[PDB]
Amino acid sequence: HQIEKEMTQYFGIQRCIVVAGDSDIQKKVLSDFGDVLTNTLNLLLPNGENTIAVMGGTTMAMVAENMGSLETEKRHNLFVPARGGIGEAVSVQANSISAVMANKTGGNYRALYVPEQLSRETYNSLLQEPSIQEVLTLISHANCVVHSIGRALHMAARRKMSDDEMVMLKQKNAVAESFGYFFDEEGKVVYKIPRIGLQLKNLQEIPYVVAIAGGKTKAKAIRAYMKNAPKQTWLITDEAAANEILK
Repeated sequence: HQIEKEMTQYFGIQRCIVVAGDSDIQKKVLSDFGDVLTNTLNLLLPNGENTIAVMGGTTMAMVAENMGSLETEKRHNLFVPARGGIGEAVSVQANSISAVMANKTGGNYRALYVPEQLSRETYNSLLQEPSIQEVLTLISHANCVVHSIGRALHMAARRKMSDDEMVMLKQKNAVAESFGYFFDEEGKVVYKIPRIGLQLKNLQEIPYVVAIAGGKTKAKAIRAYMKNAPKQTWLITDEAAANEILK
């Protein structure tokens, strides 16, 4: 509680949940993040039709695998990726996280059928597809977003970004990534990839925003991204990250 209070005040956000342990060294912590996200969305998501836009990555893949039921007679949740064209592998791409979350929670998903790596030709063509437009529109009306925060250079390498981009990110001292934006330690956006889906500016208007990121290794990235995160953000993290941030 005390540490959670200190974290919320440090960032000026709504709520921080600090899970026992260190997700760098303890696999159960990521499973615990699943439990916590389930409880958090059960509390936050109203009855009716909700659209939850999600990012991928290793944290989110594990969170998704460890979710519990959210669907009811009166509450129907749809999961969609927050972005296309991110460059992840299938095991951790946002489409995959959406499908798993839908399965584990009793909800539904709609994949955005945009390759994770794609060409200008493919992009223009897909934008004229009513099916693609339909999913982009669903994403634009999301009332919930769930994401992790990446360590910038690690993300750039994993996503097989171009040599020029990697070198550019190093020299602009990129620290954090989120939604395909890269942030330096001052919280400044130093680079962004071409956008397919959510705009950073529009996060501010989404009622339910949940960032999930843990481990001492992520303390710097968490600090850099959270500087300009929407004030309504709930941060799910662990003791290892919190202790490092608050030292």
